[PDB]
Amino acid sequence: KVFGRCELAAAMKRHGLDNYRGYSLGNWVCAAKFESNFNTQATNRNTDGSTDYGILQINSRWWCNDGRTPGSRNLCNIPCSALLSSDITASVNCAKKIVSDGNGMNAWVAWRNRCKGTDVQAWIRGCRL
Repeated sequence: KVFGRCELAAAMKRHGLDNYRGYSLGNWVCAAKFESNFNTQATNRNTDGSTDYGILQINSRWWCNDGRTPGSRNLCNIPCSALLSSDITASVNCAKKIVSDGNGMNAWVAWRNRCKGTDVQAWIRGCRL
């Protein structure tokens, strides 16, 4: 499923991401836009053999199990496929643990390079939340 901007903002909000660990909603939406282009089915393989999955591109080296990333952990206790569902619940739940991991949102490279320190409120502008 390809989300629309405001539809994703409302889904994230409903799933408690707005101001989770101090990150306003706009951060989360901006991260998603640059990580997956709002596409829940997005996948990208890393040079170390791990793969990033979903709307928030969660990495199989630490967070989910894909059965082909040797020596990886599965901290979110989910198959990585769960991250690709049209229902974002699994993605949000695992994201909440990632952002609590200590580095905050800096865990998401696109966030750090493209969202951080920008006017993130713009990503939720015009939405009915």
